[PDB]
Amino acid sequence: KNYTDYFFDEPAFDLHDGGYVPLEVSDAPEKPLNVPPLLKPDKETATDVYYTVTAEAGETQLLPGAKTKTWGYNTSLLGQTIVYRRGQHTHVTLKNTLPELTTFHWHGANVSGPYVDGGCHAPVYPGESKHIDFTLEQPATTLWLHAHPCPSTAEQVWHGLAAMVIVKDDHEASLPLPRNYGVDDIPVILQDRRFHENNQWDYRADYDPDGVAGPTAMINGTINPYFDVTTQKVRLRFLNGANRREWRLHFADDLPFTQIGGDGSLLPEPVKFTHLMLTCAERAEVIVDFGQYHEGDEVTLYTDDVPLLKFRIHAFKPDQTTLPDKLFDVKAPVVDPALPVRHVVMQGMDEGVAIDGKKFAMQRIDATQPIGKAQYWDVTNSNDAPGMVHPFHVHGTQFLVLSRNGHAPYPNEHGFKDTIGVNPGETVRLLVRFDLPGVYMYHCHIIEHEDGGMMAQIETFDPAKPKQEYKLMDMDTLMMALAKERGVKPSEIWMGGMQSYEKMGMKM
Ligand SMILES: [Cl-]
Ligand SMILES: [Cl-]
Ligand SMILES: [Cu+2]
Ligand SMILES: [Cu+2]
Repeated sequence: KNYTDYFFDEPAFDLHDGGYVPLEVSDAPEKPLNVPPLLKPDKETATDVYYTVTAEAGETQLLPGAKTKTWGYNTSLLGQTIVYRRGQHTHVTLKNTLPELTTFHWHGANVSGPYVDGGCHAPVYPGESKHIDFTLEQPATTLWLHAHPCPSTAEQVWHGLAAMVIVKDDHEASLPLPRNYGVDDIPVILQDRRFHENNQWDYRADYDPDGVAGPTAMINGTINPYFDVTTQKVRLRFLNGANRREWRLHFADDLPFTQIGGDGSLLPEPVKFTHLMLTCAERAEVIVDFGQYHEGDEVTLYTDDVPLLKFRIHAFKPDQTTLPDKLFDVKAPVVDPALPVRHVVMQGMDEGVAIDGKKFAMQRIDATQPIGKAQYWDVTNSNDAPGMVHPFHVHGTQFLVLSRNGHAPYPNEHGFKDTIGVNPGETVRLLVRFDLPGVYMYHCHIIEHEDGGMMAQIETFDPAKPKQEYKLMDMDTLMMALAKERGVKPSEIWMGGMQSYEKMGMKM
């Protein structure tokens, strides 16, 4: 009924790592949580919407003293929240005003690959504009935008390129959920950073091939935030946007909250928690009820023993409303019995990370699957011992979770998901269908692992057609371009991920 324990295997948690960086409460003064504005469309009708999404360098006051140099989408850090709607024709102008190339990846959006998907093979160069057009046919959910060059995605997310994407549909608009964005429905983008001299970031100084975590939590680009509650119920859209950290979320007083949404859909039924764990790139939407609190009270959201976000309780209109027993009808696609069970094995830690025995190669296709055909994917984490949880992510689909070592999925995994935490020794079985042809990455979403090789890619295809040609990114193109952009020789260019490739004697 009420889940008081984190689901993942406790001995594998990040906090047992030899080089774990605990979070430390910053000295900085507490302040209102930043809620990113809603990106104003250029233009909108019932059928169409037009946006311009602009990657940009700038500065952001994060700590007392100097501004921290940051990157962002239509703002200096993170990004304004982008809203998309099932069935609506969407036109996005991607505009790079940074000094380096970037990529615009719509994490969890079921769009064509490899260009609209905006992964490794979709560079936008400084000064360039690219136009994309798509229509999403997927249920309401919380997705996100982040940068995806291969490598280094980790550098560009650390700089600050991430933004929440909200997907609306008609069914979700019929439900009795908080939805007044910025008042009772808010992003809780969870991140960490380490601040250095003059409050700057230095990804390189902090590089660790097993995952970069700093001591200072940063929620929606804010240090020591607090939220003014003016409603009995608040909807929190949790996003783990850290490069590696696991968030182990729970309130003072064990105040319960009820998860209503996962990565790719509403959950079929609400699930009540007191303690909720999220690995990288996972989303969880929860409803918190503040009815048992007096005006003037204060409630604190923690991760482990560390306070993250304070809820200040003001006067609120009482709210009767209960959630229905059924939020969402999961229609599971159908597996053709003549397909194999695909088996995908994540191996290694630190610099040794790999999938199915190999590190990612941007030019090499690792797998194929025909479109419109669901297949069972067995996904294994080989790590022994106590080891670690790797969050596995697949571009271009939302899957369903069928089993964890032959037993039931976790209670909040009965809806659609694009990212899944896999414990050491574990095999999760997934039901994976790709509606669109293209090239799509699959990988660990600990971002240093991804950059450091724990990545592969699948070509999805129409079996009624000849093989397609895709211009794939090559490493020489990337390093000439970054060399020109930084004003250096290709041989002095540094990128997060290189060290993992170099040390195992492997060619990026
Ligand atoms: Cl300040
Ligand atoms: Cl460099
Ligand atoms: Cu993705
Ligand atoms: Cu990993």
